[PDB]
Amino acid sequence: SMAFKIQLDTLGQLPGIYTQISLLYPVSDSSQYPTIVSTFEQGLKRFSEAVPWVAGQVKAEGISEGNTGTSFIVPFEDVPRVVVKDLRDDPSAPTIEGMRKAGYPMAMFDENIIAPRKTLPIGPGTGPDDPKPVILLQLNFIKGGLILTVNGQHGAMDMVGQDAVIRLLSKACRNDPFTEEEMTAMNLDRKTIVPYLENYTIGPEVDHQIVKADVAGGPVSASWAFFTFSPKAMSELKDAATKTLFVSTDDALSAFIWKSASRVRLERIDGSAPTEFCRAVDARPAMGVSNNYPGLLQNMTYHNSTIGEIANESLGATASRLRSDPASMRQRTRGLATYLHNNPDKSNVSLTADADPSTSVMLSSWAKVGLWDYDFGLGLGKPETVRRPIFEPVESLMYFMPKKPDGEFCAALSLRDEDMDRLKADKEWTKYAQYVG
Repeated sequence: SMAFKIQLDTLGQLPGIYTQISLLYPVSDSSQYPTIVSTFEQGLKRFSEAVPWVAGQVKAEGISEGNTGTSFIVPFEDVPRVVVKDLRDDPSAPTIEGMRKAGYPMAMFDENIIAPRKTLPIGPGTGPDDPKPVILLQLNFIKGGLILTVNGQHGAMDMVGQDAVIRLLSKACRNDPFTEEEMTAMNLDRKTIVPYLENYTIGPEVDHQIVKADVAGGPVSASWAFFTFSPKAMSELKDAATKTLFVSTDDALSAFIWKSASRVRLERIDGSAPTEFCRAVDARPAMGVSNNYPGLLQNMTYHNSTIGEIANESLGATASRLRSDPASMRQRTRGLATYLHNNPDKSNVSLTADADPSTSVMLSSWAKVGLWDYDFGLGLGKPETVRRPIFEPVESLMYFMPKKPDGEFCAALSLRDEDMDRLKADKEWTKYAQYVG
């Protein structure tokens, strides 16, 4: 019977995480839950029947002397596992009115309560001896609602690929047809999807991506929070960035956050302190790969300055730095992939190798993913919110949520307490950013 051994993307071969994401739906009557679950399970069965590997697990082998191993997607169970957790009567769990009143804070999406597995390899069931399923799902019944949480194994998928998988799952559940293009994209070979450079040694393409003990990157009192930017805030931020330079929405918001973080950081470090902005970029367009490719095809761009310069320059000035193709993206990602491919030990490569947590910003925007459209044939409507679960603070790590269809953005920011406290009290920050927590 059906079997598979799909080598991870070379970019996914960093001995590294589950990416979690949660979708909240209102549920009018508890009479609905049995059909919610069975609709969901039928869709998962259909999807697994269509694309067997989504039900597999990631397994490393080839681990030897100075070889950090190679991971493959290999069989695990018949369908991907859904956990059904009933939290309607759990006094420590969120409720739909609590969510609504608090504006859907990250703290109400506690990974230990609403996720099937932690983000980080921490605690029980995160050993090497433990299976690493490609995908894990959880349906959380809450008072008046449903939280669906999807965990994706990060070596197997970046968020663009995860979005692609979730999207196909939703189609599956809602009896949509699959296109041939989707089935093709879902079955592209991964180990060759980035053409390698011939006779590569080491070049500017892997700047900022090789770990060195004497350079910080790759702990102290900190927290996570969401901040909301209303459609009005966003429109005005774009206006502010244009007046002082075109840049993209993403661009403007990223510059704003770098500046504000730098500004508050002036209070505890000197303006001469270097600062690096690290920005995730989907490499599929530059590679000529489908949006429906489910793997890990992503890089970062790196923008270097000082705390004082970023804080004090204009918004347009900072946004121009972030301006910051395809040629550069293709060349850099090929060099990165080739560098990894030429090295049996991949343990010294990181997309944030030199990003000092004290002064860096490490941003991954999920603003373009399509999660706000997925109903999974549940009869509940579209997600009332789309939020990343809270986990351990990771200083200077940041995400933009998928843009809400009314234009509201949400930034998930993790900062040391000193910085977080000052940001929340900062006049220029709070002009645009509403603390949610």
